[PDB]
Amino acid sequence: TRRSQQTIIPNIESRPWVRGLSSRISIYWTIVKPGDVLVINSNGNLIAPRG
Amino acid sequence: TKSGSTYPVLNVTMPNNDNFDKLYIWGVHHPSTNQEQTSLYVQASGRVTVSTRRSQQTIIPNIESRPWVRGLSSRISIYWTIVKPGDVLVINSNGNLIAPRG
Ligand SMILES: *[C@@H]1O[C@H](CO)[C@@H](O)[C@H](O)[C@H]1NC(C)=O
Repeated sequence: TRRSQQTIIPNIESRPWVRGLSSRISIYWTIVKPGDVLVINSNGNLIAPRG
Repeated sequence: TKSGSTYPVLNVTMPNNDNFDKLYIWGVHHPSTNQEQTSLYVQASGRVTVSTRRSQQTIIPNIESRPWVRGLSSRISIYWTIVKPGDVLVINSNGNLIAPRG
């Protein structure tokens, strides 16, 4: 955003099987104030928000 | 450290079947020179990933010429990980691992 950025790099490791999977997903949150803009920049491993 | 000429990608597992929680104290070695990384851990850059079924910790070692403390320009970063009953400990490392003895 125009006030805060969050750069995340995914990790590739053999994690324990949780619910039958060795891969996970890291959820974050970002708050956009009135007037602020949301800029999502990704080249892979993105769990895009619907709204 | 390296054995002969190869440092394998260690992938061990240690389950917690005990009735109480376990605390594992493990560290990560940070060499002072680029030669110290290879003449001890072979690989160009190590990686320690001590993970559980609830939390993972991926550490990348730093190679910098730090001030001489106790006659050494290299340090070791100590970390921690709590394994609850039923949880499993998975240490995944290809170098720069200061493994816990217990
Ligand atoms: C690591 O070891 C665990 C248990 O021995 C196994 O389930 C897993 O597939 C191994 N991962 C790799 C990358 O060897």
